[PDB]
Amino acid sequence: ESADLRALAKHLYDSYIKSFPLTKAKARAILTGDKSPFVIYDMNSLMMGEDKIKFKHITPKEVAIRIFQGCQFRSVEAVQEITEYAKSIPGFVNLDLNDQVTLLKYGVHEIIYTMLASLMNKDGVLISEGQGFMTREFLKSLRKPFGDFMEPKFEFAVKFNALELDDSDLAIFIAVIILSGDRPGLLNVKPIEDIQDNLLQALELQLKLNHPESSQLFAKLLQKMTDLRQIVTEHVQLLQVIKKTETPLLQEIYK
Amino acid sequence: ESADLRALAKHLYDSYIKSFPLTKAKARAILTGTTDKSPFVIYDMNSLMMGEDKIKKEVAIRIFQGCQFRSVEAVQEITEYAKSIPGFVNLDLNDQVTLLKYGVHEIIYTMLASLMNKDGVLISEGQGFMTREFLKSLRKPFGDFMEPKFEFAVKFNALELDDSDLAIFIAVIILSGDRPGLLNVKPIEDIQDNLLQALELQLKLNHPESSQLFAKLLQKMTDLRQIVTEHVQLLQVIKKTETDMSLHPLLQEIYK
Ligand SMILES: CCN(CC)c1ccc2c(N(C)CCOc3ccc(C[C@@H]4SC(=O)NC4=O)cc3)cc(=O)oc2c1
Repeated sequence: ESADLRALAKHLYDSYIKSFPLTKAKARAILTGDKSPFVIYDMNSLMMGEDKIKFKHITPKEVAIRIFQGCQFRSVEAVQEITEYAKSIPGFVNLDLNDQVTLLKYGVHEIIYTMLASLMNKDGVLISEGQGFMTREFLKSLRKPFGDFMEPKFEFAVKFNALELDDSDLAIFIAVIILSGDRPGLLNVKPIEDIQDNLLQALELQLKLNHPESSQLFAKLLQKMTDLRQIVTEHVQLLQVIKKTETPLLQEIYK
Repeated sequence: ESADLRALAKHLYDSYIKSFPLTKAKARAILTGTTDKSPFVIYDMNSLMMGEDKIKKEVAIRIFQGCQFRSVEAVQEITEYAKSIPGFVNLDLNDQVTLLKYGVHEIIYTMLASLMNKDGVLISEGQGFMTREFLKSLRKPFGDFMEPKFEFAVKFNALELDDSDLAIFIAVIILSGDRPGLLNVKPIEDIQDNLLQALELQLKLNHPESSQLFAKLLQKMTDLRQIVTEHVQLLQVIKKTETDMSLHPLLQEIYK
């Protein structure tokens, strides 16, 4: 029944709103234009912005490093939101406890870069709950190998953002990403796929009603899972390279 | 209109059959095992020597070269099939080249799954069957050349697509708007949109009791890219350890 699928759509939207304080709607208002965010385009802007915004990741040590570490701090925050949001997906909490951990472990990066797109345009990214805008050109300009940390995520955001998904679409797509049966170490795939099948049915009905003239948007969206897993792959490949530049309770909080 | 999409599905299924001599339906009849189509089985170096006589240098290299000559033949069939896709041949010629360059290996591993089960692979048009084990036991670096394709084929094959479903799926793969260097993305995407609509109607009619097959099949495209990626890594190893080992110019140009 449609009524069922719409019920599931609204349920996930309502929970997405409660879990994620900076929404796409909010992020779009801010990026296009009353209270312009503080812009970091250069080093002397950044050094002013630390003294203007009360950044939560700063401690008592070169700039590129401190910016990268700040991205880690936010990702750990975003893991807790996505965790909480996942518990609202019907059937999720009833899975085997290890598979809940396994799906979250392998799902959070995909969802991070998806939701990052909501805060991005060709020109930069909203930081610190949209209090800041860091320009793509000052990110691009950092020392090797941090210089093009974000460049992949920008290219992926620009192409994602062409689909014009809104928050009520992303709520369901994020749910589909968490419930992937192809994650390694899953003990009981069947119920995971049963819930993902229902999430895809809802995602299909939501795209058809919310975007009635965007042909095959469902298919184009699923195609973007490919660009997600590729961004993620080559992100770990930039990490494993950090462990050959980056020359202890902190280390633990992040891993 | 479903009538236009059914027409396009039949068009594509008819070209597929004209273009690929060894279909999935034929490959399955050989594997499940009729008197008239029993293949010769290579499971060790003894049986390899014997088979090299009944079917028609070190073994690892001879096999790898064989897979290469077989990709080169497959590129020719995929090229012929591509020309049959309404609109392909009307695109900018540079984009035709770029769509074949990136699509061909994703199609080769899709269609190689048709010839595979969890024990081995059909070779020489189904006259031979070479066991997963035998291919695993090859000296490094060729030992693990075939495993990732086997792993992908096991999982692809559980969708139980027949040739009519595959003919549309490989059309979707060729008409991919996101290939690097594409001059004119939008005309490819309008072809792909229509192919996607055709695949979606095909899967619901041919597999009515297989929930969200369409979305399961489109996620497989991530598994294909990974096969291609691992393989290029494996080739750059081979080119250093095996300096006496020829590479077919046509695949060298595809790998550039
Ligand atoms: C005397 C040669 N001989 C006996 C020893 C054989 C041996 C085997 C095969 C064979 N096999 C085993 C299937 C393996 O399938 C593959 C594997 C990989 C590719 C991709 C290629 S490899 C590369 O570097 N670049 C590519 O694009 C394509 C197909 C089929 C066949 O038709 O003939 C055969 C002959």
